[PDB]
This record gives sequence, C-alpha cells and structure tokens, in this order.
Amino acid sequence: RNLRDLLAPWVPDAPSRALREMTLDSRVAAAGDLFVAVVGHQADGRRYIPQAIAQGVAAIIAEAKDEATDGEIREMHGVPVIYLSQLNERLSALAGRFYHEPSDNLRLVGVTGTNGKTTTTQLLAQWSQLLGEISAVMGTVGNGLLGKVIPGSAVDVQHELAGLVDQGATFCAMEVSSHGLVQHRVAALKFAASVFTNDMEHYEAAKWLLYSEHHCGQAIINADDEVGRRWLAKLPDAVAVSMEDHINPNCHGRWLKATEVNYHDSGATIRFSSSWGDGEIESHLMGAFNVSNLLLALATLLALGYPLADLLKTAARLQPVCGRMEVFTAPGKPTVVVDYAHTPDALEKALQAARLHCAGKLWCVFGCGGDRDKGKRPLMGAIAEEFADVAVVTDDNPRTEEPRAIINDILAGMLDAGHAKVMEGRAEAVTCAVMQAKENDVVLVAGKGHEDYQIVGNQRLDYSDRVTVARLLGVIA
Repeated sequence: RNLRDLLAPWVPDAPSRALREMTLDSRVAAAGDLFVAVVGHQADGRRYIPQAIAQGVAAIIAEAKDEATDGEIREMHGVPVIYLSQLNERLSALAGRFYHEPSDNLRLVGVTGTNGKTTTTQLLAQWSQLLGEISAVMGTVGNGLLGKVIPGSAVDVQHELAGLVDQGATFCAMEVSSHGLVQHRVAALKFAASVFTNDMEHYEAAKWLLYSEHHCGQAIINADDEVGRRWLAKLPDAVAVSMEDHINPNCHGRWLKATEVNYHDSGATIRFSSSWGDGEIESHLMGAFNVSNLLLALATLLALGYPLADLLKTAARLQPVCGRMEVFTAPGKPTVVVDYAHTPDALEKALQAARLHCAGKLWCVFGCGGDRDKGKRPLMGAIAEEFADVAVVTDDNPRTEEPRAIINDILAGMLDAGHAKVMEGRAEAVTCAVMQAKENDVVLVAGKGHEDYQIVGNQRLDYSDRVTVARLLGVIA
C-alpha cells in the first residue's frame, strides 16, 4: 500500500510513501498508518492532525473545505498532508483502492428494505454456498463466513469486505441500511445484484439520485410492494418477483411468481413460474414473508446465472435464521416454532405467520422481561388473546422484578384473562403447551429465539427454548 499509487487516479504528483492501515480515528492511528481527516457530526478530524502526526502516521488525507484546494499537497513535520474536496463522498472509492477493490474479487449482493434483509442475505449466502461458493454475510447479526459470524464507516465496510476476501469468500450477501446509502458507506462497492424487499416525490428523488450513482448490478425487486412496482416501471432490466399476482408480463422483462403456496406443519410447498422456467421448492421456513424472501434470493441467483436445476436440487437444505420462525416437528407431535418475537408487532407477525401452517389450535407460550419498560406487557397480552387460540403466559428474564407481577401486567391487557393459561417455570409452561397440544396444533414459543439463558434474579441460568422443545419432541436442537 503506497500513498502515490493510492492517490494516482485523483492526485498525479503524490509523494511515494508506504502505508500500514487506514483509519478515521486519530486515537488508534499508529506508526505507518494513513489517517483520514473527515468533517461530519459537529466533528472535524482536521483538529486531530497534530495528534496523528505526533503518533507517527506515514500520511494524512483531509477535507479541503475552507482549508485548501482539491489535490493540494502540503507537508507538516515531514508528514504528507493531501486535501480532497467532498472527502465524505470519495471515502468509499479511496478505501476501495486501499484494500485492493474487494467487491471486484467476489460476487457481492446488496439487500435493502425495512424487513426481511437478514433472512434474504442469510438465504443468498446459504444457497450460493450449497452451489459451491464460500459465502459470507455482512449485516446486523454481524460479519463473517457462514457459521463464523462475529458481532461503521465507508472504510470499515471496505476493510471488512477485504478481510472476507482474504479468508477465501467468493460470495458476500450484505444488508444495506437506508442510513448507510445516504452516508455514502457503500458508494464505490461493485454490487453484482441489488435486492429490494419492502413528500413521496422528494423521498423517491433523494433515493433515485443515490441509486443512479451506485453500481447496483442486477436489480431484483419485490413487485408485491407498492413502491417496488413504481420503481420496476422505471427499470426495464430489473427482475420483478411476486407471490400475489403483480407480474405485469406485457413488459417481456424477467419475472418470478409463486403460483401456489401450501403452508404445512413443517414448512411451505412453493410452486412458481419464471422467465428461467418453472419449479417446485420444499421450503423448511415458516410464513408468507419467508416465501417472499426465498423467491427474492432465487430470482437474484437466477439473474446472476446459477442454473435453475442446481438451485432446485439444493432448496430443501436452506435453513431458518436460528430462533427466527424456527420449526420443530416430530413424528405424531404438535408442530413447535421458536421465535425471538419480544414486541407486540413482532409477536403479531409471528402468530400470523404460524397460523398459516396450523390446521388445529395455535398455542402462544410467552412472557416479558423484568426491570424493563412495562408498556409492552398488556399490548403483548392483547395480541396473544387475538391471534392465538391458547395463550400460555409464563416468565421470560424476570431479573429482580416479582415474576407474577409481570404476568399480571400481561393479563390486564386482555378482555378475558381467565381464558389465558398461566404457568411459571418457563420450562414448565413450554412443557404444558407441547404435551397438551394436538398433533395438528402449532405451539409458538416467543421471546428468546437463540438466547441460551433465563435471567432469574442476578443469575443467568442455562436454559434454551430450542433444547426444551427438542427434548420434549424427541429431536436434536
């Protein structure tokens, strides 16, 4: 890494100078580093140029705004200081060149949207890897190769992506936040594909301008979303994806539509037609939204050139995100779903998702955390009463608060608290549901998802919903 090579596209006559790491933070700036001095939230990194110099940085690139001309080369204590105009906008491209253009050395798929980003990213990484990629995710859970995910600026994005290139990643599914796109955090990334999951004039105008600046590659758009359709009208090469009959086939563009979905006790049977051919997928995922997420990942990988027959042969091995509508079924036992839903909206969505798969009674086993906001307790009670047939109210991380007090606040939210079943011991309430429910019933166990712990008092006790359920059903969590 060399200041002269680094700046070649922008500053012809930049001093030659070996560089170690690139950092925006004056405090961790070490001997040989490149320090980047940026202006942002009431924060001027140009203040910290003396400190960085004192710490032995090889060179500095700074905002030119009010200080200097674009490409102005100065020299402070023998340290090259180079000024660039609009450094915030150029930070992605600068870090990209520093880290050897990692998005040009793997297939990067970007996923944007309010919901389903995590599941769609996770499904793209899994499906690509089933077809022989070494696949990685960057998102909210964290970053890493699949199954090795470790819990942020334009530089960190490029750095992390370069790190996955070094670990052998050939594919990466990245969640792109609305706030990341506006902040220019992914401005220089070469996306193979951009997936969209789900005052309007400005909003659209803002985003359209940003999108037109990015390398988006293949555009894959949920046509079941109202905004998705308007954007598809403007994008003739974009793939339209639907499970609610919103493919306008007059366009002669690429498309993928679920024709029939059967929601059964262990997943979803998805019949679909596409411009690539027709197929049947056995999904082990639960709910309508996960059908959508799966069809977006399928359309994306078809658009990138993965053969339909290979995607089909491998679809059955796609897994849920741990503790996200995760199904446990055993020969002749009730279906059980572990979901991490711990808010009224999440609890309602998970019960609506679970009802689609339930021929009999829908059981909801849940509780609310102690020494937290009490506002959600009666709202979650009311949702369990409405969208479940049986509400089993139990403990969920009661901490120092009287456990039965939390239950009382949940029951108060209901029209008919006496219809609720109350059972303390979380483990005992889960047992009560699983052991009483019929073979064609569904037991939603909400609140913890992947948490392997029940905080009672100051104690973090070893407890898993997934393990309690797996053991009751006679299966392995």
